[PDB]
This record gives sequence, structure tokens and C-alpha cells, in this order.
Amino acid sequence: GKFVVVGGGIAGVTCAEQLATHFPSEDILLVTASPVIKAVTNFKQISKILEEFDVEEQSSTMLGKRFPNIKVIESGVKQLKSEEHCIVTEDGNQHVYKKLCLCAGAKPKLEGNPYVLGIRDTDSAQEFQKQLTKAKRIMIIGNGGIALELVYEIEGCEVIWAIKDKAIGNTFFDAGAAEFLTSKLSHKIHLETMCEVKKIYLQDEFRILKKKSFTFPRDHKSVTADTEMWPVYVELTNEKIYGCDFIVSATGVTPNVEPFLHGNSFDLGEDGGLKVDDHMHTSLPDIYAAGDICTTSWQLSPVWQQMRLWTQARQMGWYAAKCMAAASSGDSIDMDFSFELFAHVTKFFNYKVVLLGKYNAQGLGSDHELMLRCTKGREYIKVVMQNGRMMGAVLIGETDLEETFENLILNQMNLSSYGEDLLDP
Ligand SMILES: Cc1cc2nc3c(=O)[nH]c(=O)nc-3n(C[C@H](O)[C@H](O)[C@H](O)COP(=O)(O)OP(=O)(O)OC[C@H]3O[C@@H](n4cnc5c(N)ncnc54)[C@H](O)[C@@H]3O)c2cc1C
Repeated sequence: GKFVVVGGGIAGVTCAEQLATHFPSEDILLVTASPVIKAVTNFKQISKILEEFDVEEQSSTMLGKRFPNIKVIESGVKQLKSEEHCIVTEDGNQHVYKKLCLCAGAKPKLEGNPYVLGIRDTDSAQEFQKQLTKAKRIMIIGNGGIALELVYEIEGCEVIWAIKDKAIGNTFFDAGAAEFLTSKLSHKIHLETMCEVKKIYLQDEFRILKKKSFTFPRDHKSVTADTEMWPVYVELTNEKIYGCDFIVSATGVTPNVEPFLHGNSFDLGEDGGLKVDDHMHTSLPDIYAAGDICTTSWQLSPVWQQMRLWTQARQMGWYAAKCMAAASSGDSIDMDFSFELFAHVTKFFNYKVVLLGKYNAQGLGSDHELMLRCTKGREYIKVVMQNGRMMGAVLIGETDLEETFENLILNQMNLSSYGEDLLDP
């Protein structure tokens, strides 16, 4: 059997390229479910942990031109017979493997189909907003990715933002940092909290049903009914019903583990992903996983956590490919240092954003010290500590605590002496 890699995603492509670079004479199969292959472009090394790049899209032949021993099968996997050491794909064909790597990623949660618009990791705020110019009122559900940036961006019309959370903020920023970012930002923006889409109607069904619809809330005096018609109507969790021109969906996402589960006995993580050890090896023999589809299930570092990220996906695919290569060669790679410190770098509202470690005190509940310095429109420096040792940080705006904070979190020394010194060079 060949080396088989499933998923034309970041982790799958990274794994396939590394496998080709490890076994040039062998053929490495890359099973994909789309004619698009996401490639990493303009890799930037910033430190031993910090890394930045962007994501372009190639065809299959573009990859084949630089990697000839990678043969791509454009037919998504529909079944995995792990006992019989093979996979069956949509065309009806079978392919045996000596070592398999699963990188199918994670699928969304999917009812007003013409007017509900999905978002993906290739969308930008301006590019997406370009189509929403001639629209009177937009409902955005969830905080996924561009959602935050989009809510406070569109100046044209009314935004209604329905979230499961209590206050504003996506997975990156708590309510404080979200408030800091949008300080410079008229926009009719109303926030519905602790709710999700209970039901959706198109006005053809709704007018037959003949139920109410509310106005955009101005004051605390009362809630009245709408007057103008709307293409779509949303009945939210808290029985509130709103008319709407277009609906942006930024809902959650679950690992795309469905095709590979029947007939097998995978050990799943709590979130539904495939559990992987420190070698990206899953519960089943000769099967590895990386990307959004897996669950890091070793004794993880206290300043690291897994997240949906291009950076983590690339790193996981790379380590998985190297582990598969070393296992086939019997080199017995014993690297236990693999993932040391969580880090992420972005620019949201023209602000340089750097997140390190337990940047929101994830997991370390109630028994954590928090320090903060701020300058409105200029700087945000949040610091999370425990037992004198630094556990995470958020640096928004052009600070220069990035390198030093990385070093401090990695060292984890009992810095019980310094007080507010840590917030200024
Ligand atoms: C709206 C949104 C915005 C995001 N923004 C960012 C961002 O700004 N930065 C960031 O770092 N991360 C972002 N992410 C995270 C995103 O999920 C990353 O791309 C992810 O971390 C990388 O996933 P992956 O390596 O598992 O591969 P994926 O990108 O998930 O790709 C997996 C591949 O497998 C293929 N596949 C699926 N099923 C099968 C099958 N049965 N057989 C064969 N192939 C199959 C898919 O077609 C796909 O090509 C965002 C996610 C979402 C949803």
C-alpha cells in the first residue's frame, strides 16, 4: 500500500509535501474533495514560536509541477475499512494504505437558503461587505471569524447581531478588548445576546402564518411592530422575531469525522475530533490525524491549547508527516517538546494583535492574577499570571513586549518581585 493523505486542506497538503520530500521515489496519494488546494504563501518566521504567512489557492497541477510523486485523487473519501487497511471514495474505487493521515478538517452547521449567506476563512470584511451595499438590514449570527470585524464595519444599514454569549467578543477577544478595538467606531447596531436562530421563514410562508415582527430597537420605552415588509424573517431563541434583507451566518463548526467512523472504533475527543497522541497517531493502527479534525490528547503544556488556526494546522500536518516518516523508517523519534507555547498574530482593526499562552486565562479559573495597562486608541496590554509565573498575554497595538513576553512565558520563573514593571520596557 501507498502513503495516503486525505484532505486538500492546510494540514493535508503540508503532510503530503513533507512525505514527498521524505520519500521522493515513493508515490504519495492525496485524496481531495475539491479541485482547490490551499497553499501556504509568503512564510514569515518572526521568532522561535511566532510565525506568519498567507493562504493562496492552487489547482492540482500546480502542486504536481513542484511535487511529481504526489498523485491527487479528486474523489472524496466515503468509507474507511481500517481493518482491511483501505479507504473507499465517491467514485467507487478502493485504495490500500500502509500509513494513512486524515486531514478532512471540520464542517459547518447547516431554511431560508436563498438569503442565508455563509462565510469561510478566505473572506475579508471589505470583500464580503461589497455585496451588502444595497441592503436595508443585516442579521449576523455567531462570532465566527470576520463576524466581529463585519458587525462594526458596515456603516450602510442596521446590524442585528445574535450571539450565544452574554457580551460582545469572538474567540480571540473578551468584552474588554472588543470594546477597545471598536472605540474609534454612525452604525445602527443592536446586540441580541444568549440566543440562536430558533426558526426561519421566508415572507411567503410568514404572511400565511400572519405573525408579528419587531422594529429596530431605539429606546427603552417599548417594543413595537414593523411596518415595512422584508424578504426573510427570523424567530430568535428568545421569541423575538425580526425582518431582514440578508442573513450572515458565522455559526459554529464540528469536526468532519462522519465519513471515517463507520466500521471502526475511533477514540473521539469531547469536541468530536479524533484523539491523537504526541505523534499525531490516532486510536487505530497506522492511522494519523492533523488539523481541525483531531483532538490533541496528551499531557499538554500549561501554556498551550489547540485552536482552529492555519498556524496550528500547518504545524500539526508537518509533525504528523515527520512522525509517519520516522515510524516507517524505524528511527524512533522521541521528541516530547513538540508544542511549547500558544501564540497567534493578526491585525484586526488596523491594530497589531498578539496572543500568547492562556491569553484569556483559559482553564486556570478563579486562581489567577490579572494585570492591565491601556491607552485608548493606542495600546492594550493584558497580562495573566499564576504563582508568580506568567501564563498568557494579549498585546493589541504596536507594543514591544512581544519577544520579552514570549521568553517570560516560556521560562516561567517566580517573578513575584516585579509589580507593574512588567507592563512597560
Ligand atoms: C469562517 C472561518 C474563518 C476562519 N478564519 C481563520 C483565520 O483568519 N485564521 C486562521 O488561522 N484560521 C482561521 N479559520 C480556521 C480554519 O478552519 C483553518 O483553515 C483550519 O485551522 C485549518 O484546517 P485543516 O488543516 O484541518 O484543513 P481544512 O482547511 O479544514 O481543509 C480540509 C480539506 O479536506 C477536504 N475534505 C473534506 N472532507 C473530505 C473527504 N471526505 N475526503 C477528502 N477530502 C475531504 C476539504 O474539502 C478541505 O479541502 C477560520 C475558520 C472559519 C470557519
